[PDB]
Formats: sequence, structure tokens, C-alpha cells
Amino acid sequence: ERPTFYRQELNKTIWEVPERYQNLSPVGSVCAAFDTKTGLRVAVKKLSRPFQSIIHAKRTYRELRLLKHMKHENVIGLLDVFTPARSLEEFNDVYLVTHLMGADLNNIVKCQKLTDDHVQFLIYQILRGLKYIHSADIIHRDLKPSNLAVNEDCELKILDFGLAVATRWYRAPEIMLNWMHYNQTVDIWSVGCIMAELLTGRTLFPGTDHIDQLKLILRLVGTPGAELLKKISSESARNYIQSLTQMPKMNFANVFIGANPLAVDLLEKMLVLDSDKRITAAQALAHAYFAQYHDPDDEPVADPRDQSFESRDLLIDEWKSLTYDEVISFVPPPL
Ligand SMILES: CCCCCCCCO[C@@H]1O[C@H](CO)[C@@H](O)[C@H](O)[C@H]1O
Ligand SMILES: CCCCCCCCO[C@@H]1O[C@H](CO)[C@@H](O)[C@H](O)[C@H]1O
Repeated sequence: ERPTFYRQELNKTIWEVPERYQNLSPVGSVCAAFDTKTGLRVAVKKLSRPFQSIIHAKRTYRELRLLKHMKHENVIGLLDVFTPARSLEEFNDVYLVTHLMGADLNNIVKCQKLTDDHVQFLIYQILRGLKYIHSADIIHRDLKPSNLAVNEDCELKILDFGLAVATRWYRAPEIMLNWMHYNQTVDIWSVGCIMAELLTGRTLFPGTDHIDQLKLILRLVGTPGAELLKKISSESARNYIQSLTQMPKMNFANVFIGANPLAVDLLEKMLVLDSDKRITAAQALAHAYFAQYHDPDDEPVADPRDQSFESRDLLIDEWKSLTYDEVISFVPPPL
């Protein structure tokens, strides 16, 4: 079963991969390549210093376990995870493979004009992915147009977590403020931002820094009431924003002109300041805007994940060894 490998140097390091992967070419760290096995293009990444230390080794372990768990049409999946190591002593390097998708929301929104119909389809698919991820007790904290890949048949996948500045544009405000603990609806904020952009062709909130970012948000959704108070995040953050000048809530129908009234009704549930009042992925899926696609029996949740490890105090070589095993025991997606 063991594949045949080959070495090569690639920008200050040796890559040692199976020969089904041809024409490795870097974007770092990461390489794009072509899989002669599946006839498709792929992305390959080699972790750096997986086992730097107790801290890293265990994070490596947790991240790998998380990634092999991801099994959903709208979410990225492992094609392959391999080591050139033939045994534990020489075990230091881990390599990951997924499909290299073709296009992303960023580049398609730059040059095709979407209709209300395209948008429903697209956003449906993100929501479908989000719900799965969320169900897995995971918060993407970084959804954005370039995190969202699509292929020729218009299938969309979310990509950008547990792995790898050009945008605070999609960040929930509470993340601007350093809330230190987050609701999953942070992502929902990003989703409304992305939808607005797909509808209008342009960025909803193109701030040039953290503070300017808040100001733009406040110009659309309105200054909040004394729920400023329940931000003992930072007295000086609190005061700072209390100092801002006050803005009325804009009516979304008068901002998103020509849009499907169902679509405007959705944004208004997603672009809400209080994370406690944002609609969740699950509810968004049922919104009448998606009537054409909604199918409650076809919008699956993630299965239970065993996370015993997270508490155990292990030395580095124990952590390294639990990693070796997950490598060994990776079983590939069919076809
Ligand atoms: C469903 C997701 C895939 C993206 C589709 C690419 C954009 C197609 O093209 C769009 O089609 C509309 C009519 O259907 C036209 O009115 C628009 O002007 C045009 O930009
Ligand atoms: C820009 C000025 C207003 C700040 C945004 C309001 C805070 C968002 O919502 C807050 O998020 C927290 C979790 O993230 C929750 O624990 C809080 O209960 C909730 O109020």
C-alpha cells in the first residue's frame, strides 16, 4: 500500500511527497499540485514545527483530529494526509491534501453580475456549510469572499479554519471590541456582509482600520442603547465608543434598492448589533427567501467528536505519537 516518494527543495525546505502528486509549485506553508491518482488539481501543505513544544504538539493533534472529522458537501475535506516517515523515530513532518477548487466568491463577484436567483443559491450553500461547522462546536472567525470556493458546477465550500492583512471588512463588531468570548453568530454577521456584497456587487463596510470599521457599521445599523454598559470588556473601550456621535438606524429597504423584499428582510436579521439577537444558520435556512432550496431533511449536522485528549498533560513525545496514529489511520474519500 505504501506509495513511492521523492524529495525536492522548495523555497528554503525539502518537500518529500508521493509521486501521484506532480508539478509542485508553491504559494506558502503550501504548494499547489496535480494528482494523477484522481485526475484533479490539489493543494498540499506541510506543517512547520508541528512538535516545536508541548503546546504546539497538542495543538497539532487537536487540529488534525478536527480536520479528518469534516465531512460535508459545503465544507472543505481532507483528500490525503501523509508522512514520508516510515516509523516514529524519524517522525517530524506532516503533509495535508485537499482539492484546489477553481474559483472563489471574491473573483466571481469581481466580474460576473449575479441575480437574486444566483445569490439565493450561493448563500443557501454557505448557510448549509455554516450549520454543519457550528454543529461541530466550531466558530470560523474569518469568513470572507476569498474563503468561499466554488467549482464548475456551482458547488460551494467553506475553507478557512484550522489552517490558512486584506480584510476586517467581514468581522463582527464584538470581535473589533475585544470581547474575549464569542457567539457563533459572529459568522452570521460575516454572512450578511457577504450577501449584501453579492447583491450590490460592492463591499458593505470597507473600513480602513478598526475604528473606522465600527463607524461604518454604526452608520447603517444605528447606535445601540445602553448595552454599551454590558461591555466591561474595557472601561476605556466603552467610554471611547460612548463618545462617538450618534446615528439613527437606516431602513434597509431604502439602502438595498431593487432587492427582493425577502432578501432585505433576511439581512435585517443578520446585521444586528447584539450577537444575542442575530438569526442562527439553522433559522436562516428556513427563511422564506430560500423556499426553493430549503429541505430540512437534507441539511445535515456534524456527528459527535471525542475530545478526551484536551485535558491530559502529556510530554512532547506522547503528543507526537498520538499524531503519528491519526496520520497512519487516515482513510481517503472514495471518488
Ligand atoms: C449560481 C452561481 C453561479 C454564478 C453565475 C454566473 C453569472 C451569470 O450571468 C448573469 O446571469 C443573469 C441572468 O441569469 C444576467 O442577467 C446577468 O447580467 C448575468 O451577469
Ligand atoms: C459597536 C458598538 C457595540 C458593540 C456590539 C454589541 C455586542 C455584541 O453582542 C454581545 O456579544 C457577546 C458575545 O460575543 C455576548 O456575550 C453578549 O451578551 C452580547 O451582547
